[PDB]
Amino acid sequence: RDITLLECVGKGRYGEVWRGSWQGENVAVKIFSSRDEKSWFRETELYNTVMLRHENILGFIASDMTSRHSSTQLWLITHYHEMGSLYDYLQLTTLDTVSCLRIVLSIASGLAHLHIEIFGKPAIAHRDLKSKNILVKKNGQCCIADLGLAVMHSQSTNQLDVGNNPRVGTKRYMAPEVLDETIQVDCFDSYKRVDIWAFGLVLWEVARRMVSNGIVEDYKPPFYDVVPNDPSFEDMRKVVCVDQQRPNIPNRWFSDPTLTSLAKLMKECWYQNPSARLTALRIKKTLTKID
Amino acid sequence: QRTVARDITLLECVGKGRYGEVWRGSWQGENVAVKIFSSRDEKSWFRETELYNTVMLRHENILGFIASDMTSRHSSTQLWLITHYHEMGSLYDYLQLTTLDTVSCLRIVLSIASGLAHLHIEIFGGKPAIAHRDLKSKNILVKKNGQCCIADLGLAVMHRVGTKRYMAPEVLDETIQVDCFDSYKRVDIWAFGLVLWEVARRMVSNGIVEDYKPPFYDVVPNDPSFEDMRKVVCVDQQRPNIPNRWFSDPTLTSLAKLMKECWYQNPSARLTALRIKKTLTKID
Ligand SMILES: COc1cc(-c2cncc(-c3ccc(C4CCN(C)CC4)cc3)c2C)cc(OC)c1OC
Ligand SMILES: COc1cc(-c2cncc(-c3ccc(C4CCN(C)CC4)cc3)c2C)cc(OC)c1OC
Ligand SMILES: COc1cc(-c2cncc(-c3ccc(C4CCN(C)CC4)cc3)c2C)cc(OC)c1OC
Ligand SMILES: COc1cc(-c2cncc(-c3ccc(C4CCN(C)CC4)cc3)c2C)cc(OC)c1OC
Repeated sequence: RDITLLECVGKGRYGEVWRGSWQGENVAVKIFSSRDEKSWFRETELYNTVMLRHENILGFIASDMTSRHSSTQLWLITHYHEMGSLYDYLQLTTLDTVSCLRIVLSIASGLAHLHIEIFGKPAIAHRDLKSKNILVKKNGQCCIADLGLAVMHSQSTNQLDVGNNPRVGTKRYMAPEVLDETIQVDCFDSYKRVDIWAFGLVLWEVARRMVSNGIVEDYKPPFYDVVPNDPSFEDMRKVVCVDQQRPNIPNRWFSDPTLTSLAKLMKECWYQNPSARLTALRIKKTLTKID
Repeated sequence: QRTVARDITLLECVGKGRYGEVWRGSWQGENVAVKIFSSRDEKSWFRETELYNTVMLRHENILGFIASDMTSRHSSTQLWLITHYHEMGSLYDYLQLTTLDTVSCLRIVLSIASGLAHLHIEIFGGKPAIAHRDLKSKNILVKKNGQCCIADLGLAVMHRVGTKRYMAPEVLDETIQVDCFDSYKRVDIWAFGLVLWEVARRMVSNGIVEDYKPPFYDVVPNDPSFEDMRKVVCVDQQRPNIPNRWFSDPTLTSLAKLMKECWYQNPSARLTALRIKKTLTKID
């Protein structure tokens, strides 16, 4: 059960993540901020589900809440992915067709796994999908991380579990209905459609790094060109809801059949009408067909 | 950077039920109690963990929290709750063999009242108000200093069903106002009154003591049904017998009055935990 904390690989308002050693193997140890205690508990409820386990979902090892006197620590222990997040990976590396499709199909596979109920594992909507919440594995596939905001639904019992977490999604990735706060809060389909919007943005971030005809774009986050650094909720609402902005499709993509197919797919994630957006299953099937 | 010693040696099993098991364990020399939950009772681990993630209760008469642990296994999730270890065991265990004097009886019941009032009271700045919902002598531990602490917040409510033998009449007749937090406090007070009866029987006066018996031992079977309890408590309106010998002893006379005021059919007539404490501080 003993763990050695070896180096900090991330620190923010969320808390910190450490590379640690456990029985000679690297593990990731997240120490939550007290400010985010409700994410720790939610992530623990989600990882209680044995049938959540999947090659494209960050592997769970343990969760602990420890306390003496008035001090509490909140720990999550997972698999460790040395290559880091997709956000990290894309900064420095360009992609060929095979690697670009492998990445985006693996994320689609993880998301369809979350969204589809197993009769068990409830249907799950993530609510904070972004490139920092995706890890790159040594086999070139990715896995989805951070289930602290997740919503669960059971079709068998008609039960929607939205949890108790005042945390909201990463502002840059928020869907129009999240930014204008018109999202139907008691509708499970609404949360799936928020994930699809964010998936489209991650598809765009990845596709920019795929080389075609000797051309590639630099890594940029969604809406880099239209909002201030460290954008506020209102900054995002302006560009997405008032200005109706969507990420620009570089014209060089239209010379490449793969990037042309991906541009089509990301536009079907970005409809202002949530019910028009593709399902995660349809995205997975479309990416399985694209060459 | 730092070693995080998580190894707990499980040394002996001190409890096995439908809930799972409790073990005496060791962490880094320190004695701990480890409750390993059955799959049947996972929601009790989640509720106690959610409560402690909301408010880190620290009180001499509340079983001391150390850790909640979830570990992924091949094909299951393992759920452990780690607490302080009280080697003298539960009040239920303790009363079977031990008799009490006036000072030890009062110290036991005032320590319980103290833990219960701590749960019940909202503190601003603090803690939400908490009702226990399964108070009984098996959920109270005896400490070496003669005070008790309250255990098991798996059914707690902040502002599984309770043990049937200890259910208040409004729970048995399903009239409890479930939207009203004070209703849950009044259910705990009923159960406290039954625990006070269990303890008072074991207090010696004029060379006499009663044998340990659970509440309603004379009118319901072992593992009484909901119906068995409803008929006794709601339809016939029976209450535990106060033996004549108590009325020769000023302490037991005062405790009989106190437990009567926990057992009113009308929940709003019952004493509060704070008023029980004050009454107990004025006895002897
Ligand atoms: C979970 O339980 C037990 C834990 C420990 C334990 C082990 N290492 C470190 C600590 C610790 C050090 C420092 C801080 C604080 C102090 C300053 N503050 C402003 C912020 C940080 C908190 C915690 C503890 C408490 C020991 C125990 O028993 C001896 C425990 O009980 C079984
Ligand atoms: C998103 O969320 C969670 C992630 C992880 C996690 C797991 N493997 C590896 C990592 C990682 C390692 C290394 C880097 C490098 C990248 C580039 N380099 C310049 C700096 C550092 C980045 C990331 C992480 C962060 C664990 C979590 O919990 C334990 C997470 O929370 C659920
Ligand atoms: C994850 O799991 C378990 C962990 C432990 C445990 C073991 N050593 C040290 C610790 C510790 C406490 C507190 C800090 C502080 C230091 C100061 N800083 C400002 C904040 C952090 C660091 C380390 C813990 C919590 C025990 C366990 O069992 C008794 C665990 O398993 C349930
Ligand atoms: C009620 O609930 C919980 C209780 C405890 C707990 C804590 N200290 C000591 C005990 C204990 C030790 C020893 C004996 C007996 C063994 C044989 N003989 C009769 C002598 C004595 C009984 C009891 C327990 C059971 C821990 C819990 O969680 C970790 C509990 O759940 C919240």
